[PDB]
Amino acid sequence: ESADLRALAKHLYDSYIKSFPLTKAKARAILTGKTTDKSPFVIYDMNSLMMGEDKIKEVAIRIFQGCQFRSVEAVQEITEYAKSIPGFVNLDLNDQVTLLKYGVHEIIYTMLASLMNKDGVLISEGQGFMTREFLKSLRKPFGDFMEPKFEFAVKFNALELDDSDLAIFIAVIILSGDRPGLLNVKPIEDIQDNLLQALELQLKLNHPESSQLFAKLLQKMTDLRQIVTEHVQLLQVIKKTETDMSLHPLLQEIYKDL
Ligand SMILES: CCCCCCCCC(=O)O
Ligand SMILES: CCCCCCCCC(=O)O
Repeated sequence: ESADLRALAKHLYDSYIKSFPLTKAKARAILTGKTTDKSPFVIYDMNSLMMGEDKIKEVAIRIFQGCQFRSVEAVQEITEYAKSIPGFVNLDLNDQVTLLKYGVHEIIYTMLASLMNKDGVLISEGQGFMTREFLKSLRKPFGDFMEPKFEFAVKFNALELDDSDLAIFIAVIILSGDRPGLLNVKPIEDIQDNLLQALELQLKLNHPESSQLFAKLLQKMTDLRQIVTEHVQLLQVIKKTETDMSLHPLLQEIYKDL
């Protein structure tokens, strides 16, 4: 019923606020220059990066490892959020692991869009702002790492979704019954059905003007999956070229293998 869907929407949003310290509302307040929030230190070159360390191996590797640490933190936040989705903790333990293993990256890039604009990305809980041009200036293959994410974010941000919309969308992503190696797909699809229903009512009530936003949002999955596929290919290159560079155990378990 409609009231039950509104209740599910409210639960997920409340639960999202508790799991993710830097929301899209806080991120937009920082980027647009609002009084609810302070201005970030901008990193656009090597000098601002060095000063930035004071305010906030080689440069390219150091930045990459910084992104790897934030990814670990994000995985932790997503795992805590997943546990609050009704029915998730009641699923087979191997399926819970499988849903998180494949789901987190898709959620990482969805939530990364909230911290981005066409010019750059908010870093270290919004204290910093690293420019896109600087990240693109990095030596190969590191220069190519964030560019497809910026390309996705520009398109995704045009949908003008808020945190309450994103809370249900990332729940829908987690409960994907088409992940490889799942043992019981039906209770997963059963939860996703209710999540899809809650998302549809949320988008119709929150964005009444925005025609077919529901379909438009579900279409963004292809782009998300593609981002994930490309990202995986890029780490394989690094693994072979930078044999002294170590990847966090949590990330190693998620990445190998997809
Ligand atoms: C809680 C999900 C937030 C995504 C931000 C993680 C950024 C990861 C990266 O720089 O690649
Ligand atoms: C020397 C660290 C360079 C920072 C790379 C980006 C880190 C992302 C973050 O702090 O959220």
